[PDB]
Amino acid sequence: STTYALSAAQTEIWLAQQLYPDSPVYNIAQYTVIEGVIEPAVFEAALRQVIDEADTLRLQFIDSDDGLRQRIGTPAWSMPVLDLTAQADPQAAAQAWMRADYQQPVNLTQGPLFCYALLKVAPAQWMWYQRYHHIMMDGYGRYLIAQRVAYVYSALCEGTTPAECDFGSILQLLESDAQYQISAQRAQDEAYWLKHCANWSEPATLASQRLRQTTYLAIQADARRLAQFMTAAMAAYLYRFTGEQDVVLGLPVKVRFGADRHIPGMKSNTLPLRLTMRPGMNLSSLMQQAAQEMQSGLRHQRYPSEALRRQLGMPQRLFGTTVNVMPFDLDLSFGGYSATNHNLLNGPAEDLMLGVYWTPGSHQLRIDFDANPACYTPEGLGAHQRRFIRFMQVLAADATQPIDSIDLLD
Repeated sequence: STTYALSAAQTEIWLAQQLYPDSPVYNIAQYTVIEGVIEPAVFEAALRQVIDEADTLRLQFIDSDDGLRQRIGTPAWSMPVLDLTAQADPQAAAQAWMRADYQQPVNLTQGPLFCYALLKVAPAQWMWYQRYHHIMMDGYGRYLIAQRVAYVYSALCEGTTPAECDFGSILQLLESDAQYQISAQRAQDEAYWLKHCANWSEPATLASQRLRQTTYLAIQADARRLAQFMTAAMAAYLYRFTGEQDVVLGLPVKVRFGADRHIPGMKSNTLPLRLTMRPGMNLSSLMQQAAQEMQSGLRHQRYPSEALRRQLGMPQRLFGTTVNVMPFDLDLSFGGYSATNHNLLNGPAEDLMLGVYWTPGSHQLRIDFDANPACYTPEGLGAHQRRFIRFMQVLAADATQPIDSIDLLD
């Protein structure tokens, strides 16, 4: 049958998993707590329909004489139904079962790349467990699969047939990438990114399993320009703390190649953003420089960052900090009962990841620091978060004030 090549990121994930077969670092996990009753047969039927709809769950990765390939197959899976109403601590028992699952390493060749389970923790409260592998799923695809599961289960439980899928097939992305691999546009993007990152520097970093610290706040001062402001603020903070005038940040971009719908499993492309800190620069100048730099690499955004890393002299990172500004995911409804999503495991740490979560029509922001434990301590991460948030509030208070004259308090 038709086999397809792995992306550079998928190849790196495969190689790192084979080098450390005992590490469950590539496992992505979450659970949906549903306040009500669930019919498990209908849920399994919906799970099976969406598995065939989000066919990235049907992907099989082989290592044949051709090389490391991927193809659409029929994966063998099961949906266990657990009852914890008789346990002394039902929620703790569900947490223990989920932790027993997502802490097991998974063999990529022939082993279940996803695991679906249902856990009854109360007479009117269930827990839908979802575990994937990083080689075929990200966070947004995870939420989209959960949402489609909720919709299809609700449709099947109240008789009506579910409306058509609004996902594209993963093979659309596979064919698009196969054509782009031999494109002249890819050669142009490669040349541009090798010229733009020519020589360069050490990534300005605060580097000194995953460490996660959350802070809530509201500030006196739109998603695109909130991302602009957060990028400029983190770059200025790195410049003020490390003393580096050339700061490189990672900015994930949803690559657009003509796909009408979203394809679960289609990863983002984290592009390096180079920002130069000249003396006497304010937040206005830094934000406009960031906008111009994002515009300069806009037509070249499809070149994968892993290829740019490997095609350079890197054994090992273009950037130490990535900035992710995204709204909160909408809460879900199963049949008619409420359900909230709760994260268990996400992608492994690339040094430091800054997540900025905002809600429409409100001033409140949520700031998440997801750091690599080998280069950050909890106390250091907390001090960095506090200092950065205070410095960012000072920035937002006056966009014309020079960054050099801002007090960096600890």
